[PDB]
Formats: sequence, structure tokens, C-alpha cells
Amino acid sequence: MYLRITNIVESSFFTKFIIYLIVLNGITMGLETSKTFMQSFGVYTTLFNQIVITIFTIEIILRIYVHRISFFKDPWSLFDFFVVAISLVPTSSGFEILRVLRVLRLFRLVTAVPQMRKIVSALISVIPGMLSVIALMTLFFYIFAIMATQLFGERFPEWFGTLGESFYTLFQVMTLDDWSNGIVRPLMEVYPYAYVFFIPFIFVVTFVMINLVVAIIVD
Amino acid sequence: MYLRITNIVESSFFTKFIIYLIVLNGITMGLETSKTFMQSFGVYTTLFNQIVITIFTIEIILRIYVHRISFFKDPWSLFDFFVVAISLVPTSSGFEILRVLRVLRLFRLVTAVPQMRKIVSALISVIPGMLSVIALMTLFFYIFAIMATQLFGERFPEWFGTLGESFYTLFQVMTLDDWSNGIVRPLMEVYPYAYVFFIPFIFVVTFVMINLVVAIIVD
Amino acid sequence: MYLRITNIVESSFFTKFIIYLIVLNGITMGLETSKTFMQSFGVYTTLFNQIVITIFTIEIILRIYVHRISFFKDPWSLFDFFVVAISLVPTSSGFEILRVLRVLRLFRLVTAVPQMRKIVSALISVIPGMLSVIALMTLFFYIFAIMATQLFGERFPEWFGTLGESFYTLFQVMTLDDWSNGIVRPLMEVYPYAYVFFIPFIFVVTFVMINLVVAIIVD
Amino acid sequence: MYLRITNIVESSFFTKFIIYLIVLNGITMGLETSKTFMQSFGVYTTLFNQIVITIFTIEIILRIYVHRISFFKDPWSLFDFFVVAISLVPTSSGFEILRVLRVLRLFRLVTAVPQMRKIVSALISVIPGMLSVIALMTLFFYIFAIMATQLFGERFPEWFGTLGESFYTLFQVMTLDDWSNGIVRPLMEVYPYAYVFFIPFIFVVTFVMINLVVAIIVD
Ligand SMILES: CCOC(=O)C1=C(COCCN(C)C)NC(C)=C(C(=O)OC)[C@H]1c1ccccc1Br
Ligand SMILES: CCOC(=O)C1=C(COCCN(C)C)NC(C)=C(C(=O)OC)[C@H]1c1ccccc1Br
Ligand SMILES: [Ca+2]
Ligand SMILES: [Ca+2]
Repeated sequence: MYLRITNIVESSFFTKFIIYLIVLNGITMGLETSKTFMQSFGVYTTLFNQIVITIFTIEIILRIYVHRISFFKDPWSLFDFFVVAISLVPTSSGFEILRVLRVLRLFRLVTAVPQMRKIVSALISVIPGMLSVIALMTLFFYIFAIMATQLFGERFPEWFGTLGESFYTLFQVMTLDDWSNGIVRPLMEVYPYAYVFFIPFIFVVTFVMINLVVAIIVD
Repeated sequence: MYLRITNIVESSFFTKFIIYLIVLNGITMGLETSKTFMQSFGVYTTLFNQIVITIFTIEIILRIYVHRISFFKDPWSLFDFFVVAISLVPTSSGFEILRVLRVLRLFRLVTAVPQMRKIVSALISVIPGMLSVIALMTLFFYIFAIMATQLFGERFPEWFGTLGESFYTLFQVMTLDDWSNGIVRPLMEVYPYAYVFFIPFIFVVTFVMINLVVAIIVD
Repeated sequence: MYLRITNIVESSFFTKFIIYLIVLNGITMGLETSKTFMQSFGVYTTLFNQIVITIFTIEIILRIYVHRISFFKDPWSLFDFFVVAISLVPTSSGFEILRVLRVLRLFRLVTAVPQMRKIVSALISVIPGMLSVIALMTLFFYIFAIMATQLFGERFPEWFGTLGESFYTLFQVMTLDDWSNGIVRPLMEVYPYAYVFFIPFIFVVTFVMINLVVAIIVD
Repeated sequence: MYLRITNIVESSFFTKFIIYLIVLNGITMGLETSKTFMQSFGVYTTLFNQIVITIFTIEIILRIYVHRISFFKDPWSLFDFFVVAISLVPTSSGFEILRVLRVLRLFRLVTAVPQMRKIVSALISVIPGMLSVIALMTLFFYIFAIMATQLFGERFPEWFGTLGESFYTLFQVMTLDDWSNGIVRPLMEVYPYAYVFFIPFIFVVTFVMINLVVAIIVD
């Protein structure tokens, strides 16, 4: 010691205190959606946000002292740091995206409850086996997006004028969402063979993903 | 008479008789849909229904004396109870919801044929493992629906004006329903970076889905 | 009558001739589709048509002599039988539709090639173990069509005006097809609570589907 | 050095070198999609391209003499060959589709990298397994397309006027893309029974599809 409190924080009671708080501020932020609540009780709720934001700043500080540099190879906490930090840049300041960003803290419920922690851990763990198929596909999107841009962006700029648009569109087509009547039929009014681009494209991205799911499943 | 009654409820004719009426009522309920048919034979049917509802009412009565508490620890029968119960209440009474809700008694055909009861049970048995993946997704939806209401509810109130609306819109998107031409493209015209909310959202939401099944298959 | 003919049927000439003809009649049926070809060669192919069915009908008779009672408890032979008898339907205008049912004769390619029959039969083989589920749906879809026609057919006759219409509409939403912006958002404009029919309906119809496949998986 | 040239090629510096040129070109070709960029670097990169093909041209020539008959029985190099050949047409010729086909050379990143090769080589190997199914499906699409064209093309020529269109359309219905409100329901205004073609059509293409994957799964 070193630790004078170290045993707290480690303590079961204290964390669930954070967990009990998180679900509260999470409840607050929900109610903060109602314009009616914010005219009638906005005041109870702004300070409340700050108590919780203070306590959290506190709790994070405490946790770093105990763990010294070893807290910063814990992703969950790294997450807890940046997510609480996020909630600390001011509300009516510069960039209201940051105003919304502070709701990300509600994912701390995952961070503080090992079971969600366990789930998130399970899902990310299938990612490393996939990066190869993720690598091929991204290359393909990159190549076809380019072809689509050069083949169709002059007469159809909304969908294909810029590389990014071809990416966004191809993704849509990839998601198969309103792809015939929505994208290809029109295209085909001007360029009758455009199905020769799109129909194969649809085949490949669909074939691969399917087999991708099989490889996960086959133990 | 305890044994005398018990010997009645268990006969293969009682089961077949109630089942046959179920097959019959279900047919009438189908018949009840034609307003031509109603005009001509409507009266035949409004009464057959209550005749059937009574015979069914008796069956429930008979089965409870025999089983006492063992009738009410059986999930299938409780449902049977609650389904005939709801079929008890009158059309004029309250509002015309129960009047439709009554069609749920056709779920007795599942209730009464042992082959189907097995299928349902097999099916339901898949559910309990999911409560972990179920819960996580629910938190994710809650958080994101909140970010969505604050970001998009002023200019797109119908889709996102409300927590609920943001929930609805999101599931629709989750189902990938006309999500692209229908929602994100419009959003992007006011808020050009809206693809930065939905594309990731779609990823999380589709990946977790895969894994819900993989874990089902693998487990 | 057995001995004379039998020597023709099991031979490689008989089987190869019929099959290669299938491919010929299939090539020939593509062209009938272009009115340009039909105004310039229609008379050639309407009778080329006439000869294959002639060749197929005769072929059916022989195979029946040679196989006797064993012909009509063989499904593939039975199919060709049915698929040919149909192709025997009048050329002239008894009435128009059955005329289109003739292209089914291209399914003789399935019957007559052993690799495809393996596939088809393998496929059909999956059906019996699924049927208990199936029935479940048809009870489920039915209960709901009844509910749907009573709830929505008044203000929305096109989609829910008839039991049969509601079934259709209901099949559509299961396939998840333009289901929200297309169907249920409008419903909600009059009946704000329609999501209580369709969001559950969707979980259920989807739950069953996934689980149908896993049942395929274990088997 | 008709023979001995092999030791220069095949070197670890060699293979990796061609990869670095692919990545630059892959980057510079993305830049070719931009109209702004082409203004102040077009000639710099118009210059860049042909050098790469040339080098590639040089690299393909060297590798052939080293491998002789074997080079042209290497699947990855044949691609290399032809995707280089495409790039070898002149810049300002008659068919501007070829110019666009140039970016196909970014796929050499697949043939030149065994891990890329590993996924692609693995994926294709699945194909021979489905060829019995693919022939089946293509036979099935062909049959229903014929039927569609004779059935709906006169009143709906845009969608069914011709075989190809019916193919496209049928392919569309099969991705279930806007099929109902988009394709079938309109049909039904004129041909009330069209769901009888399409709902069965849907079951079948979905049935074969799902089961195809399960076979992939078990194997
Ligand atoms: C925060 C709880 O979720 C909701 O706010 C909603 C309810 C609350 O009931 C929840 C019923 N639940 C079991 C599906 N109905 C469901 C169903 C919705 C939803 O988005 O479904 C996922 C929304 C809603 C949708 C459409 C119009 C208004 C509103 Br309010
Ligand atoms: C036929 C697609 O239906 C699905 O439910 C699947 C989704 C989509 O379901 C969730 C809702 N969705 C439309 C986003 N992801 C894709 C990619 C799948 C596929 O392999 O077919 C292309 C299947 C699937 C998911 C999980 C486990 C096994 C399978 Br088979
Ligand atoms: Ca759509
Ligand atoms: Ca859709």
C-alpha cells in the first residue's frame, strides 16, 4: 500500500453502485428524448447528469491509481476512459455531435457487467477468422466501385458520380434493397446492358458471404 | 364421482369431439369473413360460436376438477384457459378488440394434438440460450434509438421524432426494409454524413444476427 | 405383348434419342417466344413440336408394356406420364391457358437424366421431416388472415379485404417485401397500433424459418 | 540466355516487387475516378499506367520461357495474362468498355498473393459441388421464363415482353426485390391469378437455395 482503498473498487458493492448509476443516467437520457420532460424537469436532470459525470470521472481516476500503467491495456477501461472523457467536453459547445456522443456511455452497462462483456467478447472473437474474406471483399468493392464510377457516373451522378457514391450504392445493391426497380432498371434505360455488370456482381458478393457463414459454422 | 368424471375427460371421443368442433369453428370463423354469407346465414354462425364456446367452456370446467392444481401447472392448459377465457367476454363489452382476439382459440388445434405440442416445445426450447444475445441487442437498440431521435427527429419527425419511432424505424432498417432508397438516402440530403450512423448500425445488427444462429447451430 | 418391343426401350438409342430431343424441344421452345421468329418460321416449329410429343407419347406406351404394373408406381415415369398427357392437350382453342402448361415438358430433362433425379429426390427427401412445421404455419397464417381481414379490410380492402387477400399480404410481409413503408406505415396512419400485429408476426414467422433450417441441419 | 534466365525471375525480391506495383496502380486508379485529380496529374498517371503494363508485360514474358507449357496450365497466370492483355489495347480505340476493363488488373493482387489465392481457390472448389444444382436452377428459370413471356408480355412488355426480360424479372423476384407491390400486384390488376405462378415460384427457388447451403454446411 500503495492501496488504501484498493480493496474497494475491487469490492462487489462499489461497482454495482456504478452499474446502478449507469442504468439511472441511461434512464435519464431516455426521458431527455421527451420535449415535455425537458420543459418540466430538465433542471433535475442536468445536474443529475453532472453528478453521474463527476462520480464517473472520479471512479476512473481511482481505477488508474490502483492499476498504474496496467489499466491501459484493458480495452474495456480504455473504452471507459474515452467514453467518459467524451461525456466531458461541454454540451452546448462547438459541435453538437459531441452532444450525442455522450450517450455512448450507456454502453458502460456492457463494460461493468461481465455477462455483456462476455457476449461482446464472443462476437468480436469470430472477427479474426473472417479478415481474409473481409480482405477479398473490400478489394472487390474497391475494384467494382471504380468500374461503376467510370461506366455510370456522368449520366447517373446521384448514384455513381464519385467513388464513395459507388461504394454506398453497391453496398445497397449488395444489401439487395430495391436493386432492380430502384437502380438497375433505370440504369438500363440508358445503358441496356448494365445487368451484365450488376447481375454478376450480385452473384459474387452473395456467393462468398454465404460460404463465409458456412466456414464460421463448420467447427 | 371423482373417478367417474376422470374417466369421462380422458376418453378418446371427448378429445376428438372438442377437436372436431375446433376444426368446425375455425371453418365458421373463416366463413364469418364473407359479408354476403353473414347476411344470409350470419345468425347460424353467431350462435354456433357460442354453442361451441360453451361446450369448450364445459371442457375447461371438467378438466380443472380432475386435475385441481395439476391443471394450473401445465403451461399449455393455462393458455387454453386464458384463450377460452378471453373468448368469454362480450362483443358489446369494452371495445371490438376481443372480438378479433377470440380467433386465438384456434391455437387449441395445436394445444390438443400431441404431435404439434412437441414441435412447439422443441421450438420454444431454442429460446432460453438467446436471452443473452437478446438482451445485448435490446440495449444497443435503446442507445441507438436515442441518438437517432436527437439527431433526426426535428427534420424527420415521422421516422425519428420519438424514441418509439426511432425504434420502429430501426427495426425496419434492421430488417433491411426499403432501408436505402427509402430512408438513408433521404436523411443524407439534409444530414450528408448520416451514412456514418446507419452503415455501421447495419453491420452490428447483421453480424450479431449471424452469430445468434451460429451459436444456435453450434450449441 | 412383352417380348418384341422390350428390346427397343431399355436400349441406349431409345433413352439417348428421347433425351437429346428434350434438349432439342427446349432449344425450340426458346424461339417460339420471339414473335419475330414466329412470323418467319412458326410453321416449322409448331410441327417440330408436334413430332416430339408424338415421339414422347408412343415412348410412354411401350415403357408401359415393358414395365407393366411397375410403371404407374414409379414417380419419374409417372411425372413424364403426367407431363406428356398434358402435352397431349388440344392445339386448337378449347381455351388458352393449358397451352402454356406444355413447357413443363422440359422437365423431362429432369426425369431422364440420373444426376438431376438424385438432386431432386435428395431435395424432396428433406420435405417429410419438415411437414409438422408447415402445418403449424398454415394454422398460424390462417389464424392471422382471419384476424387481419377483420382488423384492416374496412379501410384497406386491397391488402386485407378478403381472407385470401390478407393471406397474400401476409405471405409478402413474411418474405419481408416492402413490408414497412409499403404496408404497415400506412396502416399505422389510421390504426397506430398495427405494429402490434406485424412486428410480432414477423418475429414469429422468422423464428420458425430459422428453426426450420436447423431441423434440416441435424437431419 | 534462352534457358538460364529463370534465376533472375522467381526470386523473393521479384514476386513481392510486382505486388508493390499493383498497390500503387490500385491507388493511382482510384485517383482516375476523380475528375478534379485528372486535371493536375492525368498525364503523370497516364504515363504511369503503361509503364506498369509494360513491366507486367515484361514480367509475363520472362515467366513463360521459364515455365513454358506449364505457364498456360497455371490458372492464376492465365488470368495474369489476359488481364494484362486487356490492358494492352490502345488508349483511344473504338470500344471504351475495354478502357474500363483495365482496372480488372487490380485483381492480380488475388493471383499473386497465396493467402488471397487461398480464399479464392477455396471458394471456387465449392462450385463443382453445386453444378448439378445450378444446371437445375437454370433449367427451372428457363422454363418459367418461357411461361412468363407467353403469359404476361403482351400487356406487360417492359417486364415480360421477351425471354431475357422475363429472366431478369424472374431473377428479380427470386432476390425477392420489390416483388409484390413492385411486380406481382400490378400484374394482378390485369391477371388476377398471377400469384399462382409467383408464390409457388418463390417457394421453389427459396427451397433449392436453402437446401443447397445445408449440403455445403454438412460437407
Ligand atoms: C421504448 C419501447 O419501444 C417503443 O417505444 C415502441 C413500442 C412499445 O411496445 C413494444 C412492443 N414490443 C414487444 C415489440 N411499440 C413498438 C413495437 C415499437 C417498435 O419499434 O418495435 C420494435 C415502438 C413504436 C412503433 C411505431 C409507432 C410508434 C411506436 Br411508440
Ligand atoms: C436467406 C437469408 O436469410 C437469413 O436469415 C440470413 C441472414 C440475414 O438474416 C437477418 C435479417 N437480414 C435480412 C439482415 N444473413 C445471411 C448472409 C445469411 C445467408 O447465408 O444467406 C445469404 C442468412 C443466415 C444468417 C445466420 C445464419 C445462417 C444463415 Br443461412
Ligand atoms: Ca423496396
Ligand atoms: Ca423490401
